[PDB]
Amino acid sequence: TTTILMLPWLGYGHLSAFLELAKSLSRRNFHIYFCSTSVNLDAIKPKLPSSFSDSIQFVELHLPSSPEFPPHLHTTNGLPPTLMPALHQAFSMAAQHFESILQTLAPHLLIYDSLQPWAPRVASSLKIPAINFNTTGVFVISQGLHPIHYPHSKFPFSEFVLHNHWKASTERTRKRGEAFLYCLHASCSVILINSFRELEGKYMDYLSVLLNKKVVPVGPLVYEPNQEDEGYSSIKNWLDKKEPSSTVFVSFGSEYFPSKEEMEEIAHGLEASEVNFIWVVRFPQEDALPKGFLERAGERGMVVKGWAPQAKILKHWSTGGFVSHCGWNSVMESMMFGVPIIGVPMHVDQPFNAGLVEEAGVGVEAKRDPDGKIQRDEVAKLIKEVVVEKTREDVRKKAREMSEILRSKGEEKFDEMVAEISLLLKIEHHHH
Amino acid sequence: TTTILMLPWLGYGHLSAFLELAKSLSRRNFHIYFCSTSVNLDAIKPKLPSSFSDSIQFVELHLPSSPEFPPHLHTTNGLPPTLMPALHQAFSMAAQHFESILQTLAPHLLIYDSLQPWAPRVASSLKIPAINFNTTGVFVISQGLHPIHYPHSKFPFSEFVLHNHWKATERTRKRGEAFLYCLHASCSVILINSFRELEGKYMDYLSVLLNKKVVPVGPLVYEPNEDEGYSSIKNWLDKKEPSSTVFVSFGSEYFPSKEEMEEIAHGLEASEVNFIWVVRFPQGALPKGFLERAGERGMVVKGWAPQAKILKHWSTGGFVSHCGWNSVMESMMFGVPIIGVPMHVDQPFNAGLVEEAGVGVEAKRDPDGKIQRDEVAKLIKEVVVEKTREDVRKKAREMSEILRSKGEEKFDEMVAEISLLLKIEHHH
Ligand SMILES: O=c1ccn([C@@H]2O[C@H](COP(=O)(O)OP(=O)(O)O)[C@@H](O)[C@H]2O)c(=O)[nH]1
Ligand SMILES: O=c1ccn([C@@H]2O[C@H](COP(=O)(O)OP(=O)(O)O)[C@@H](O)[C@H]2O)c(=O)[nH]1
Repeated sequence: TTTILMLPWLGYGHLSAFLELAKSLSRRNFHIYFCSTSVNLDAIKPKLPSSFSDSIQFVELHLPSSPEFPPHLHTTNGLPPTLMPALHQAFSMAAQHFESILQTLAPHLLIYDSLQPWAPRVASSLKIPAINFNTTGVFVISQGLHPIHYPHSKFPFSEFVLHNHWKASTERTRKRGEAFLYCLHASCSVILINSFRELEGKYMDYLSVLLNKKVVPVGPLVYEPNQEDEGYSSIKNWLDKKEPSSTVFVSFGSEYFPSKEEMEEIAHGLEASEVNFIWVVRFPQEDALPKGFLERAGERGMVVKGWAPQAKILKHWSTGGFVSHCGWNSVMESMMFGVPIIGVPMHVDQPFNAGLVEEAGVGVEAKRDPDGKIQRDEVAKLIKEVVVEKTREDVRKKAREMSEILRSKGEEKFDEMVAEISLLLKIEHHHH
Repeated sequence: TTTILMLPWLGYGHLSAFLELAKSLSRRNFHIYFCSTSVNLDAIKPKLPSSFSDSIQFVELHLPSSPEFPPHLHTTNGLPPTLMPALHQAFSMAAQHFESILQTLAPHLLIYDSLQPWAPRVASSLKIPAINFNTTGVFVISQGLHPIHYPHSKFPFSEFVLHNHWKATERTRKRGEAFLYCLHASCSVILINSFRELEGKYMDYLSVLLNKKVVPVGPLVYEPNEDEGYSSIKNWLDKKEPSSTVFVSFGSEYFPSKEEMEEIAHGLEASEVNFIWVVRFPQGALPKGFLERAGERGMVVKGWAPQAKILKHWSTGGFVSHCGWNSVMESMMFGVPIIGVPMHVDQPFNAGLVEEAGVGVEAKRDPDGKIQRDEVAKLIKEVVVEKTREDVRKKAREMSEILRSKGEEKFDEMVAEISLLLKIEHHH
């Protein structure tokens, strides 16, 4: 009877994190209007069981469309990188439809993602409380805000150094302005963040000071797969043949297409390691591999095209490593399932995520050269040490300990969020 | 706000399972009146975080008391077996106070344990829906109800055979309960503290046996955060090698005989395993040189121990248990193989369940029904000291992984059933 409209950013990782939060809120008696573009809603629907049909309603947000930019392309998932400016521009023009949705549905609360300036603002003009759910980690945000207040001083609690490659406009201009966003309401005085104290507790305390905001951990939000084959049955038979802890899963996410040069280094490092591997290779919605590489690999390697059951593969006992771009959800999934990460970060928050994995001791990062390039030798050495020869038992011990901590978490994970939301509603009700 | 009054039986294990269910219900916006005797309410209160103070309220049930049978004895936890007659009798006399509580609180729903026949009768008189929560396993009940309808036919899905020792007032009441009638939505469904991976077939059979919907809510395992008592135990365990130590406990309601204790002690000593043994005495023992010989390998804790914390310690590789249900659930959740030494009541069935599942082993009693030191020593060496029963250790890890993987969906079926029955019975 208390309704919440949830608005993820367009992007599969954001959609997944919001959906898991939606399920918890639905179980706690909130009615959820889960709002996204049709293609994203369709992509995420397999993960919502029929049990939620009454409580979580999928609500379509309409973006401007054209015959060459139809609604199927209204997502970052597999989007050609050049079409990305159109996606932000079309999303920029979806505010009027969003306003119509809010006026009609009249939700008691809005939970919104961090790439929609208009979303809280539209909610505000209709006197609807709104709260920010940040689907990614704490470490990156605190590192972003720390220079503002301390241009000369050292970042506390970490020895991480950003590589010069990442250290080196319209979105950047937008992000900087967002650092100085004001708050005169209860709803904007707290944020929900998809992390947990055993990994980021010090950073969460620091972030709250930097923001003057309550920081509520609600994570990690890891989707647990069930018993349609998206190729698992074929893959499960292949994995069953392998030795325990002998295989690496290779993925670079739902939004990034590695360069021909980058994938050459990844493939050569994979071949030199002599590891088993399942590599998901994607093309905008082999010809990108070194010649003879898949033949030289033979049955040691399997390439899955387009999409793979990532969570299921990570849970298989043959999997001993995750060569990953270190997108937050993949990092959270690997930690939940106890698979050590061999980090190959690409852009955005991923280098920060790789550093976090490295200090925690659960995984390792393949360092780039001074010119910012992937190194096949570094890729080969880490897979040999972590997976093939298992000379990094410290990393494997830390990963298992971390998994046990994460598995140990129960429904208390959401208690602080529930208490804050109830306060939010009671306060804003009086001031309308 | 929908209000539920929960009435566990007076055993600590029943209190623990009810409290975990109460937390699940509280998080789903039900107000909980948690009702039991003062001694029991005080006993479990440390496991209830302060955040639940608003949503879970402890409501005292008064049993008749005398100077020699004071309220601190109104529990089966540590009770002298010679006072069980008095405990059951006083419990029966508390029915009038229960009615006064229900009349005042007027809960929307009563969740009652399967040991209090007056509780559903008081509830029916006050027009309060009441649903049965069974804290223990499915297997024992289906095993109890199968001969009624199928004499001359063996139990359909198990190769378990009860030992003669166990085949050799309460039973009279229990037998009548098998035929109790249901004419209401509240009695048409029962919540049980189990999970289909271990008892799925038995649940389906029990549903037919009872003509009732069986809703699994388990396993309900308390995950821990004396408080300083662990500090001494943790230091000792930290010196041990990984998976080198057995925890030994026989529960809150049974005191093994001197002969039983000696067989267990000699089995431990011969095995040469590291061990933590909780030895307790009734409210208000070992071979002569046992501890001296054991030395650093052996530690005895008196009265009560932090079972869950010890079981999660990496040094712990085995649990010698009496096989009470909650202890079995905890061992499976934490991946510790059970070395079963069942004593009485439902424990033999639970031990048989553990063995067939493959997560643990059962120490067999001799033809006269006695504990055998040789059997105890053999199993511990096979499972803990010399890990030759790797099939058992593998199955235990798999089971813990299954249990740890379970999430909030565990309670969806219960919540739907409660919603339905309340709406149905409201109309009448
Ligand atoms: O072949 C694939 C690729 C990705 N994923 C899932 O898609 C999400 C990716 O989110 P993440 O934050 O890891 O990275 P992003 O795509 O946002 O860069 C994760 O849940 C992955 O498990 C998947 O199931 N199969
Ligand atoms: O020294 C002890 C003995 C028991 N327990 C707890 O008490 C419960 C035992 O319940 P069970 O159903 O296994 O046996 P019962 O006492 O009912 O026979 C479990 O939570 C144990 O972890 C404990 O904490 N410390």
